[PDB]
Amino acid sequence: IPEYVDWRQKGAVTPVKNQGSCGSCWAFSAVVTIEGIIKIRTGNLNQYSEQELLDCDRRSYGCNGGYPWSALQLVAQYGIHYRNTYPYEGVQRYCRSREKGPYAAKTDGVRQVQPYNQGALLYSIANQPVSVVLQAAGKDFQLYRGGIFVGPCGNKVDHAVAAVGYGPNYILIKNSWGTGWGENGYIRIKRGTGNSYGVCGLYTSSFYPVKN
Ligand SMILES: COC[C@@H](O)[C@H](CC(C)C)NC(=O)[C@H](CC(C)C)NC(=O)OCc1ccccc1
Repeated sequence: IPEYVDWRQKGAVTPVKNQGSCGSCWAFSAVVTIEGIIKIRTGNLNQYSEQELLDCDRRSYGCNGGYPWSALQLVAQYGIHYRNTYPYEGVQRYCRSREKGPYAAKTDGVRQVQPYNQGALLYSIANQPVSVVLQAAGKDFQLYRGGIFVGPCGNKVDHAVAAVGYGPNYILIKNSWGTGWGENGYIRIKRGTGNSYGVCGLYTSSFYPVKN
């Protein structure tokens, strides 16, 4: 695998979304990977529906956090709709899936990256973006604003986000707090500190969609 990886220059990642009061992170996380895997496969980049997972995942908790591996499972059974087709309201409203017609895309599977292992997490990122979790409950993360983030932060992972790249001493992360946070909505969390947990918890749970 290469030294550097930045999915954005491969035309495989879309503009930074904001999630608002909703604990929709999981959806926003799972969607970045789907958008990426498909462009990687097909050749076209299209925004997908976070609101769709948020409303149709029976195993998550709507605006009260959820499990990106279940939402990612959701898009494996049925599929996902374009973003304009089923736009983001930011409140959980009933499952308007079928009532919208035929899904925009569907994936072959979901998967787990061996946890607490910064190496597996790099093999994977070098194929397509991946769902990753961390800790943002802290003032430092909330107040981040550029440069390589090192902390301080615990390992009490809450927030869900996506990894769209890496370099020698950082893992490029796409977060959903707008473009007026971090590096235009992005954050470069440092890697290679030996910590088996990863900075802020970055290696506690990682999943990605399979697409033949
Ligand atoms: C008041 O914060 C308490 C928290 O725990 C929760 C986090 C939860 C998602 C785990 N809230 C936040 O992090 C807030 C609010 C929004 C943007 C999510 N984020 C935030 O303030 O960062 C965005 C920001 C951007 C530019 C200037 C100042 C702040």
